[PDB]
Amino acid sequence: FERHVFRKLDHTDTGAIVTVEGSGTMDEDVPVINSGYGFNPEDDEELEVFLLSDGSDASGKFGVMTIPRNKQRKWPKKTGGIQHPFNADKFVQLDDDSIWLKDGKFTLGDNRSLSITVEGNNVVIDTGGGELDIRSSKLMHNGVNIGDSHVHPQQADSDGDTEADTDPPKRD
Amino acid sequence: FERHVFRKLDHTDTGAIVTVEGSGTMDEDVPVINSGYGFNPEDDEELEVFLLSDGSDASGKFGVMTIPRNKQRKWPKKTGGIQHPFNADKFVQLDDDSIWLKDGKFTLGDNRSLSITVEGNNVVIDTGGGELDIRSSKLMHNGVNIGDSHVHPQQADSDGDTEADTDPPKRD
Amino acid sequence: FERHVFRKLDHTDTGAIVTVEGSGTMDEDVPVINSGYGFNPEDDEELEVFLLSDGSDASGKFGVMTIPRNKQRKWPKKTGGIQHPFNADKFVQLDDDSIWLKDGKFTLGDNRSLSITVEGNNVVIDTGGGELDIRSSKLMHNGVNIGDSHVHPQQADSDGDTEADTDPPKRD
Repeated sequence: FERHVFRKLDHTDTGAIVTVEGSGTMDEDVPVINSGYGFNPEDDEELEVFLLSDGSDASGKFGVMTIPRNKQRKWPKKTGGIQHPFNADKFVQLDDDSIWLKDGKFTLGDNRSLSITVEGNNVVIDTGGGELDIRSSKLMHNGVNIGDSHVHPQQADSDGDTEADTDPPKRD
Repeated sequence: FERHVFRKLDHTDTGAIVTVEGSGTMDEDVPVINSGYGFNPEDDEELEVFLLSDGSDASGKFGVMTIPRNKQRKWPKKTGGIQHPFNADKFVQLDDDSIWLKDGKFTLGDNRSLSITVEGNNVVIDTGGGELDIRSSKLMHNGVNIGDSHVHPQQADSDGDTEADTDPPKRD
Repeated sequence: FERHVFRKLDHTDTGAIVTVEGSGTMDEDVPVINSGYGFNPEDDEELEVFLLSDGSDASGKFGVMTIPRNKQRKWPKKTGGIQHPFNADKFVQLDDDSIWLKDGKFTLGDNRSLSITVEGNNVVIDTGGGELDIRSSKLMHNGVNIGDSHVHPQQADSDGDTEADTDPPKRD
């Protein structure tokens, strides 16, 4: 077990190659362990990379990258999750109340087409890349039918001849 | 390498101070390797904490906190993801069918304003924060246009006179 | 410290037990430390599993599983997250631009009832016959009110001439 500090990370076919100081430990270190979480920090950024030696052989040293210590989120009690490796306020939380995500902009899909924003507590859903079709038995807004089964009542006309509720939305 | 049990965890500027028993290995075993996933367990939990010493130096020790042994989910074949640290029901799964999130409630945004729930197969989308605005070339419920371009057919009045299709929704 | 390949993973009450190919080092091995992220690979998969021993005692030794490196994602600079352990294009990214999820299908809830798709930007939201109820001070589409507070102007009767706007959508 030994301790060194990160400078440079490069990609290859079978993992990531890093140079982590501690003298010129190696220009191209043996690939790093992922275990599910990985990131690509910028060149020469504060963070530390522990190296584990295969047996006692100095020829093999797997790194264990860690989030920068200035940027570790102080999670609340009985909570956990993952976070942006360079900021403590863009994270994902799985709690006893609800699956909580925090960020100033949300996106989904292959090409980030489905974009959702919660700016100022409002809702701005943007999917301008195509059509929007919803399936649901009976739709509301504030508990009032606004979907495919609503009808608009009429009122008195110029001749005073009252009318009834109009027909539902047209079918193409 | 050595194994230990968890006693108490408190936050710190550049890590997480933890007591791990083992005859009191240290009142604050400051280092806690953070590779993306972390949590703040309650005092005196069943989970087991391993300690790793920098080289052979017994002064420096790094902890590797683990999910409690008695609360580990049994994932299905060809699946993986992160889970609620203290329960096997609230989790996230990335599979060959769909990005699956399981929980009894859903919240988003900076202050959980955008709240979504899925109870008893139903859908309850709450955005009490404020206004809701959607951008899309269409809005079709069950495949029927109810968006900004729908229009209502009209029927005969008390005078027997038939009108034409209604105008689109009023524009502010 | 040693390094080996994965052979077969079996579930058990105390955790997940995996047998590796260290000359049959153990058919019923010490479990895989579950630091949040875990997965259940198919039998005889190519991935590689390390193994550490509690102290120098060879009787007990924990292993740490790694994502197979032929399916390792090459994250962009200033980015990180978790991925599908068997594919590099099914992942979640927490960036400095937006919380990004990539997948051909999206599901939520206890039983995947709330299903969302973003195929070709053609947003398709399916609730499996559920009751979609939305709460918001004002619902809009393309910047036009189509919610619970929209009204429809109408046309001129035949011998009845003009008339006022319609009533709001019918209540239940």
